[PDB]
Amino acid sequence: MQIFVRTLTGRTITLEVEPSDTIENVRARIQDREGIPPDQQRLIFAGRQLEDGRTLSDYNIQRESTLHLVLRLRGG
Repeated sequence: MQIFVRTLTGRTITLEVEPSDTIENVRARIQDREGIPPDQQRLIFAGRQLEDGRTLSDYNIQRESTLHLVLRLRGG
C-alpha cells in the first residue's frame, strides 16, 4: 500500500506502507526522506491528528491517501 505525504512546504513524497503499520513507523519513513524529526512532525488526515501509537488502518488510511504534514517548529 503506497501513501502520499505532503510537507508544510508543499513537497509530496511517496511511502510504501501497510494498513497494520503504525503512524510512528510512517513518521520515521518521512524522516528518512525529508530529514524531519518525528517529534517535530504534526500529521493530519481528514482533519484528524494521527497519533503515532495508532495504525494507518485505525484512521482508515488507504492506498493513494494524502497525509498532511505540518512543522511543529516556530512559525510552522
